[PDB]
Amino acid sequence: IQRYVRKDGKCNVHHGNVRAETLVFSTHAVISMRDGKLCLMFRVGDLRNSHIVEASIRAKLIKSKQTSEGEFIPLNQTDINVGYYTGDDRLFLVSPLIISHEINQQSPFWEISKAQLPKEELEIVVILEGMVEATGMTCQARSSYITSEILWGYRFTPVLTLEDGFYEVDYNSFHETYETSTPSLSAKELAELANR
Amino acid sequence: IQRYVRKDGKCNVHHGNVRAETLVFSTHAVISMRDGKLCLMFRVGDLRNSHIVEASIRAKLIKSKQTSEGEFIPLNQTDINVGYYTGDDRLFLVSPLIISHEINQQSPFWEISKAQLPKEELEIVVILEGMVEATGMTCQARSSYITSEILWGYRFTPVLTLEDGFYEVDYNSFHETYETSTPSLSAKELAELANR
Amino acid sequence: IQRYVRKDGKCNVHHGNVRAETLVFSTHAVISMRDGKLCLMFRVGDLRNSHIVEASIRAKLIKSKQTSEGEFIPLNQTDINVGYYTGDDRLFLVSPLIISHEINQQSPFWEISKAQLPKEELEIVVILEGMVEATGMTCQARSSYITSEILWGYRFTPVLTLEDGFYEVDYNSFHETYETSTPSLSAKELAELANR
Amino acid sequence: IQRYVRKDGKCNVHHGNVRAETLVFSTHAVISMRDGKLCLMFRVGDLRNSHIVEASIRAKLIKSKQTSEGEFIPLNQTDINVGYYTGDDRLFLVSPLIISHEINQQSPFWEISKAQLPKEELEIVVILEGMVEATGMTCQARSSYITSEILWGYRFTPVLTLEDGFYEVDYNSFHETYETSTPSLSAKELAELANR
Ligand SMILES: [Mg+2]
Repeated sequence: IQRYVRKDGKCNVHHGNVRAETLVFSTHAVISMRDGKLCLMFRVGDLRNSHIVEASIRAKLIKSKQTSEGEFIPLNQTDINVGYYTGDDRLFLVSPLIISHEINQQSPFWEISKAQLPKEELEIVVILEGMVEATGMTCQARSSYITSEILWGYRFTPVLTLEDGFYEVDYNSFHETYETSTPSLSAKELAELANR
Repeated sequence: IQRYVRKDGKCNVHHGNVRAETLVFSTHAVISMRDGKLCLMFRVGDLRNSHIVEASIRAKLIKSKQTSEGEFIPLNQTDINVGYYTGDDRLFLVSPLIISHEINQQSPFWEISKAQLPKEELEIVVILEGMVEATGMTCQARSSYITSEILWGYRFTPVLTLEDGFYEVDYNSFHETYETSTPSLSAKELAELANR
Repeated sequence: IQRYVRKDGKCNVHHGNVRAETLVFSTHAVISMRDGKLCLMFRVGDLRNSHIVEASIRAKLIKSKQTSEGEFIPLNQTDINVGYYTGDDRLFLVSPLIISHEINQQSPFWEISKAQLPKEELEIVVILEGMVEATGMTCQARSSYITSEILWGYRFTPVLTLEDGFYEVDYNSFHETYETSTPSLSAKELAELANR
Repeated sequence: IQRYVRKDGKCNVHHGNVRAETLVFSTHAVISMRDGKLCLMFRVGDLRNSHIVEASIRAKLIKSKQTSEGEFIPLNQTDINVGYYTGDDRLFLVSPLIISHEINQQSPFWEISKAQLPKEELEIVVILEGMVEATGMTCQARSSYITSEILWGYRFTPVLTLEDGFYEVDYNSFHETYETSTPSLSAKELAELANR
């Protein structure tokens, strides 16, 4: 067992680092199962040469909508749950993380099947905020996934290995994903199938 | 489908922007139905030439009150729910947003009908906080709606259109509202009517 | 109806203000009923000549305790609820506010009667944080109430009046309290009495 | 009864203090019972010569995991509850505090017995954030506990005494722990045993 973090709070990541450069999100999001739940996931990278303090991730679904009364809200925003209720949206971001949105009854993907996904006109905006530890300054980084950038039935390739007491990141694999056996039903349909 | 936000996090809003100027709230609030719920709504504008980081909206009802014991609290404040429990009060404010307060059993408007509204001596204070992305500094903008500035049975005119790959804002329409068919009952009365 | 706050966000408080000076808490806390609930209350003042942005109030009970297993924690701290769950701990602090802690089943005062109060060895630490609007800087102000500084059966004298379109504060009354008819039972005892 | 904190907000701790130096976490975490609950605890120290404003504690369990579907997440992070839901993670850090994680059904230690603990490949990362009151700057301090640094059946030795109106800290005892009678069952097993 080789420490991620030393008792003195130094991280055993990126040997020879010195902990302006910009934060990377994965080009694609993926949907697939984790412990029996359908989840939407995307990857967020760290800053090789600074800690980000009070780092937090949020995500908005951007989607035009009509209310039952006929009000048309172009580009309507709604907050997509990525750990808000348990503090898991507060990141310890010292190597890349896969951020997971569990597609449950409160999720806007609840009723979206694999066939249905491509027909949807929607966009996920991902927003990381924090304080660059050196800089002193609050920062925000953003990205976006439209429908065609969400891969149904895929997982992220892992980036992290241990070399000589220090965890290292294959940034070559950062955006890489692979196919895995995944149902094609919506989360709602899965839940209904499961409940008889 | 034309992106709101580019993979690199630049927003496709206000072509030729450069992302001190001051934030605008709509002159009026409106009350009307959205998906079968009575909602109080107001509009908050963006800053044409800076992002606001960690932007959040709150609202206080200011209303003198007497407790059942006879204590008189002049200008008593109470927090009006505008997305606190789901993180929807954390704004991605890159074009104007309609902020919605659903008038449910916990709302101070729960028992206020259309006829009753004008007889009420109350004020809504709206408070946007965040960090101007350039400036570096925390900012706060405020406004206020007294009873006569709340329009029962109205919606906001939409401001947003797509022109040549870029979303544009008709600021001429920012404060504009229009009439829509709306019950005159209080939310409480609506709920009671609905439950038989 | 004279506005607390103008559409442009200027506050109608302290005519001739210019919105380092220090924040005042009331010398005493009081306990008495509000709408059928026993509440512990204290007063927090505003800064005559700056807004405080992202202002928030918290309070800790400081009290030595022994666990059932016999562990002695000197000066053990626990968080006293002053609006955390509804966002009412986020203050719009432009004139003095009475901050209220409702003494319910989760409160550390739940079982404390009027006779019992003076026998208790406890201290309430009150902590206001925020950003002074000019200064630029985060600030914290603190105070403290020991047992003998908590007045059972009292309310705060009101400080606020309207003079010529502007709300004014009688700072002479800031610390002043008055006696009101109040049961001497603990909140727990009151609840039990009420439930038969 | 000698005040922890004076009415003017000065703390009666470290006589002759002047309220860069670095924050200390205890070398070890301990597990033992508090009021009938198994708790994981660690100690966090204060800064002798500055207040920390808006101080907050969080903790991540770092543990490689395989999902039921066979996805391997190396160094998977999950947030360990240390007061998030009651605001008790917001510290009034003016002398050392023992931070407590109650091992309940939602805890990742729920099923970990005393014999099982040493066989686990896990790490707890503890993260204190806040604003150094003078400095002006946001700070973060970190540390870490691997399995062998968690002492099952132990409590922290108390550090705090009153000398001449001022609370003083025996920093010699800061890391010191002592053995106490503690069941060897997992929290889950304890709960099951208790429920018949
Ligand atoms: Mg901040």
